[PDB]
Amino acid sequence: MELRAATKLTEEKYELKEGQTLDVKCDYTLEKFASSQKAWQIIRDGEMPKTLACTERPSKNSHPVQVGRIILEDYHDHGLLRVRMVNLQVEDSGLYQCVIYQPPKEPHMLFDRIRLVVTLE
Amino acid sequence: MELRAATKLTEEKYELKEGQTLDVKCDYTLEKFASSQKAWQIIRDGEMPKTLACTERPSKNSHPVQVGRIILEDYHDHGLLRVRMVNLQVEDSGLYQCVIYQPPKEPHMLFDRIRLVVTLE
Ligand SMILES: N[C@@H](CCC(=O)N[C@@H](CS)C(=O)NCC(=O)O)C(=O)O
Repeated sequence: MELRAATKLTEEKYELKEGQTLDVKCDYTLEKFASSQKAWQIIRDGEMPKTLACTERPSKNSHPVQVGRIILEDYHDHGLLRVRMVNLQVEDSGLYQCVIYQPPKEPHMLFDRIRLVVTLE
Repeated sequence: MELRAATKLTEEKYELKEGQTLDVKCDYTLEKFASSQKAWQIIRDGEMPKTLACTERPSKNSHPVQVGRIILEDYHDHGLLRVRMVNLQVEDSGLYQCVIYQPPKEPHMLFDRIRLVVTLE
């Protein structure tokens, strides 16, 4: 049986300097995802992500999640997941992505990645 | 910066009977991916894969890799990565995908997934 390569996930280069804060808006728009569990992860080689911060399950509006220098927030009203990394270190450089936990029997809607490049002043 | 969950990743619902052998062909086709490391993974919720079998890095042609009932083979000459799961069992049911280890700056190409469904005799 044949499995095609009919998909590509880009890496939107996002550059900032050390000390500065990362601000990303992950517009899932479809309220059909509001209650869905979402997370922010750093992508390791082989498409193996490591979860840095996730929302509760279900995900209730206006309940920011703080994990270290990470702030995750699910705004249902505008249907978007807002992610933030304060006081970026150069070591933070890497591939990141927002993720919406969705069931196996349904096609998955995927966010493109963020190639974070943190530089020195 | 704001992104959208703009790409679909579908699960090819595939049915097989216990005891059969799942034979899958993953067409990366481009010579550019011939020596890249590759793997067979089962996906868990949150887009978190569990690597069941991977090639060497680099991947050498016709160097069969076997782990358990899983047999992986990279056919450079065909631009295909072949995967086999011998004597299938009900527990083998799940969401699977071939993966090509790709560098961070390049858009990552992704193979269609397969929702394996193994049922009783
Ligand atoms: N984030 C993980 C990945 C497992 C997962 O999603 N874990 C936390 C997320 S920060 C959670 O309670 N999620 C449960 C669920 O969705 O299974 C860990 O570092 O333990």
